[PDB]
Amino acid sequence: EYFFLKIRGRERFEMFRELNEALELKDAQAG
Amino acid sequence: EYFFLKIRGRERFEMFRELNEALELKDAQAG
Amino acid sequence: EYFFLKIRGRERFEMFRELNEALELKDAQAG
Amino acid sequence: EYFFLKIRGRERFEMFRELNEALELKDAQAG
Repeated sequence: EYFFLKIRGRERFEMFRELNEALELKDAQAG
Repeated sequence: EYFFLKIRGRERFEMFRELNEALELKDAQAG
Repeated sequence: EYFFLKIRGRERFEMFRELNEALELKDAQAG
Repeated sequence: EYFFLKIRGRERFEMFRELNEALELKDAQAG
């Protein structure tokens, strides 16, 4: 549970940031 | 630069983990 | 302007399939 | 397997395009 991950790239973060927020919303909307 | 990103999930993390390692490889092939 | 992309792989396509469905549902929330 | 997906997003497509080319390059080195 919970796996910290650091990346030297703000660009990749923006991507993973959208995938993380988009993946969490699917669970709340889908259940 | 280094931006932390708490990823809770084996698949989700594996995604950003594979995307991070895959993105770094492109730099070697491209420049 | 549609850009057909022949995804080679069940996992690869499944990935973009989840990113496409999540990006489409997320866009509805914004505008 | 070869799947066919139609992406109506310039940015979204570029993502899967970079993810498919990056995931295909890493798979070639292993497989």
